[PDB]
Amino acid sequence: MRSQIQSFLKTFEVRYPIIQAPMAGASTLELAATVTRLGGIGSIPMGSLSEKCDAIETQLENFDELVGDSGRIVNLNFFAHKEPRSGRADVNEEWLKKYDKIYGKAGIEFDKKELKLLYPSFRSIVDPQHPTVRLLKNLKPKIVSFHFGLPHEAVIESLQASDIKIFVTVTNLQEFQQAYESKLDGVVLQGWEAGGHRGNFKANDVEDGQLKTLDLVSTIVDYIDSASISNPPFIIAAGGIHDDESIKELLQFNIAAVQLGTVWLPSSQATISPEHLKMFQSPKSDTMMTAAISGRNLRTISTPFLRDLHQSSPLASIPDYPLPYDSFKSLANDAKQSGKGPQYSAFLAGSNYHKSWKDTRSTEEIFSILVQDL
Ligand SMILES: Cc1cc2nc3c(=O)[nH]c(=O)nc-3n(C[C@H](O)[C@H](O)[C@H](O)COP(=O)(O)O)c2cc1C
Repeated sequence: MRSQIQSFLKTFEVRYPIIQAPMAGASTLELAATVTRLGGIGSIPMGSLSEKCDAIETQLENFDELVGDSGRIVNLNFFAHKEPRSGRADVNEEWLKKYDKIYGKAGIEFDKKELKLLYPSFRSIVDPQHPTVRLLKNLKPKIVSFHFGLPHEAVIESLQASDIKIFVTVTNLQEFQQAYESKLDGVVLQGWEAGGHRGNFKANDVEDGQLKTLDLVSTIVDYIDSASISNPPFIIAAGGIHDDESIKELLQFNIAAVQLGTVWLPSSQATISPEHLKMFQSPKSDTMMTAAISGRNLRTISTPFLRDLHQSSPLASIPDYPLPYDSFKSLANDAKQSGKGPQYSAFLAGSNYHKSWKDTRSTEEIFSILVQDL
């Protein structure tokens, strides 16, 4: 296929084919505004905000104040997973007992009586008249992206009628075809290497092919060429992309742009713990993919506690996402407070985090290093 770079730059009014990945709990408004100012596209993780439309608007307005204008060259990102299933009282209760014991072994008092739901899914917005949909249509960000699946097509179509470009993470060719059939404007091809949660549509799918970002891009682009598909969405690659070499290799597939998460995590505009940062500076451990933290497969740097949590948790025993994240977050908090701290924390990062420290904490320097040849 022909290179999509120029079309992407013109459509989004940007200089460089670079998207800073939305990262719940790690990216900030400041990081996003800075990357948009530098000439890429900043992103705001709003996955928890589907029924909090005031927060959507406030955050966007604070971003506009940081950028200096209301151009809204931004990606607003939401979660569209399946909601946790009813009928799971047995599994859920056993998971609480599990955590009771974890607290006991940590020597932390345990109070928790139920796994609470941290946030709903955008998939539960079935009505195009819902206030969140009306709001996004009014706000007109350049992009609204979805992770974990798609909301109903009536909702997609309504957002598109306001000029917003809609993106979805895909992890395999069948997911790409789903996105094509639903007339998405963009797909983010997420490799197995990617840090944070994997955006496969079936949670923890046992048959996931685990394609590396290069392999996924090659598969998708070959399908487009071979089958003669004439109007493909923008193709964005994400997962393990850490330097100008990595970028160029993927751009040679004639895709639109790259989306990078982990490389920003050392910036002083990101919010990671001193222990997480130390891991970038002196990498000792590999990463691993686990569903035992949140209920859905995510990639983190490996630690003794996270390996324990992972191996102790047969898939059939893990409550649906995001129910285990409530137990995990409450532990990490309770640990932090009662003065144990980060042995119990997560360290989200992709499998090239060990090549991602560039001896700077400056977003601008990191950005310059990435875009040198563009
Ligand atoms: C700390 C962290 C948090 C993340 N949170 C989200 C999120 O809130 N929404 C989302 O769509 N993707 C999220 N992701 C995934 C990124 O969109 C992207 O797929 C990933 O960063 C790409 O791989 P890389 O980290 O190796 O660059 C997150 C990734 C990381 C590392």
